[PDB]
Amino acid sequence: STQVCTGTDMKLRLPASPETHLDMLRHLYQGCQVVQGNLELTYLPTNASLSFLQDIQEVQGYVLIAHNQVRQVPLQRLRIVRGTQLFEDNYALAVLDNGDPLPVTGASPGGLRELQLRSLTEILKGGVLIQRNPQLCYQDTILWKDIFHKNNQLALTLIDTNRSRACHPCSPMCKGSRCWGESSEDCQSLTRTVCAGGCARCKGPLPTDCCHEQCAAGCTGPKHSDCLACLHFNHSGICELHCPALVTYNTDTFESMPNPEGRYTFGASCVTACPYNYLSTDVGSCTLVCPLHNQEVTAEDGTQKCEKCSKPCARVCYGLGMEHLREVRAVTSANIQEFAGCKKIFGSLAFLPESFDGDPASNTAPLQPEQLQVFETLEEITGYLYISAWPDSLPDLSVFQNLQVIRGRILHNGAYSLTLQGLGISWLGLRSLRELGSGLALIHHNTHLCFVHTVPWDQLFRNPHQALLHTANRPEDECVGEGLACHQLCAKGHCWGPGPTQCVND
Ligand SMILES: *[C@@H]1O[C@H](CO)[C@@H](O[C@@H]2O[C@H](CO)[C@@H](O)[C@H](O)[C@H]2NC(C)=O)[C@H](O)[C@H]1NC(C)=O
Ligand SMILES: *[C@@H]1O[C@H](CO)[C@@H](O)[C@H](O)[C@H]1NC(C)=O
Ligand SMILES: *[C@@H]1O[C@H](CO)[C@@H](O)[C@H](O)[C@H]1NC(C)=O
Repeated sequence: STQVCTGTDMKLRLPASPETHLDMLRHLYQGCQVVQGNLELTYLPTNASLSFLQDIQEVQGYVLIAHNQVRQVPLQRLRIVRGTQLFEDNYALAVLDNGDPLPVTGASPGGLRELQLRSLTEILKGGVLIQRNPQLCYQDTILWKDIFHKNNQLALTLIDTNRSRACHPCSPMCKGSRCWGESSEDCQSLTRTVCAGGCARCKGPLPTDCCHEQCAAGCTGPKHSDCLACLHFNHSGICELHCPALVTYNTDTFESMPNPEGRYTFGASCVTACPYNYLSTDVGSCTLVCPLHNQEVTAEDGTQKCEKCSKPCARVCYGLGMEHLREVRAVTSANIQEFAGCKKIFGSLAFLPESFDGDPASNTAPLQPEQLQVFETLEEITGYLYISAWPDSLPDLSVFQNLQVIRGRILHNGAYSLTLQGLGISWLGLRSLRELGSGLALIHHNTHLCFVHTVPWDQLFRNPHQALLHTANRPEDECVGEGLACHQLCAKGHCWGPGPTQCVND
């Protein structure tokens, strides 16, 4: 079971499916406490209920809140933003264009009114960017320097105050007129700028109130167990600079010996075993991508480790986002052949309009339906599969009929492992697909698409945060109306298409 979830990576990109965007976020963050990656709350309408964000305590990446009409984003328990990643490379926190502009009295103007990040006492790396927020107050009465960590090398700020309404003053309870909102419970609590000795964080003014060095954001007691957050690692209750290595060395021989107290690194914590879908490494870490020349090794049970493949190392098929294809945003005639005979692909596959439109300027001839037969041997994709264009002549995605797993170690917009949109396909035909390691599935605006409801999607997912988002595909009544359905021989009514070849799970 998990208290950890993953953020997204969409930046300011428009959600392709406004009708399911919120449902995605909800699935993504509900019950979540620690957000690996980034917390991006964008393009939300004024009627958006965001209560599912109430348990978020820390965000490993950055926090983006932009282009929303909603009036409040309940992040009252967000204690720390590590900023392992930054918006525009500088900000750990970015609040942009949240308000309609850039029968009045009736409808209360849309837009964020107050931040209310009353628990946010720590930004390890990165700055604060707040711009064009018409109904926003108090952002200027906050002592950001206190929030920024001492070692924060990017304690930069860019706060806009041009408001479009008048602000009521902070509650009388707030000491130096510093608050996140009008409430008496929004007084900014300082934990750095008001400390004794020279300690980074503290509970009060007294030298005894100082927090343990390994703490971050704050503390209740003076012990390294009274931290509100761990600056580096939570080791089963105590914050430490590093975890216990997996091996102990011999004093004279210096020969490895397993360590009963050994733990891998996963986010800001020391764990005994890496969680599902992650890779265990030589260096005792939990990662989605292996070391220099080290490569994946699938054990029977599924636990894929990373072994030394420094010197003797068999070549593999890298996909989009990896190695030379790291910046390529689509499969084209210029790279299609690189996948010939690839059983497994380390990276992702994405097909866009241009893929089949071809780019005459680069003399990259359009991709041909027959060229797609290159993936017929493909059984695994460690990344994601994105398809926003497909040849009308082809009725399904049978070229991927032997695709068994899509780990989703890398997600589109950091959220979706499988995306099918604007296509002309009549059915999926992904007959061998038995798993989506992580990420959500998005299938929408596929007019002639049936056999979506016939797929046992729940069987493919592996964690509580996954689900299928779908809308605007061929109506189920029309499919059934045309008499379409799983072949009589399909055991439990489950199939990926029309024929007998499309049935599922016995
Ligand atoms: C470090 O991790 C431990 C878990 O090992 C956290 O302790 C949990 O705290 C919550 C709320 O205080 C309790 O509901 C759990 O029962 C605790 N689990 C255990 C076994 O201790 C601890 O809060 C974490 N410390 C920090 C600062 O992140
Ligand atoms: C939110 O706005 C959309 C705009 O299309 C509307 O369809 C929907 O009913 C609204 N939801 C609520 C909570 O009223
Ligand atoms: C605030 O308003 C002033 C005057 O209207 C304008 O010059 C300035 O660019 C605005 N700040 C921002 C960055 O929105």
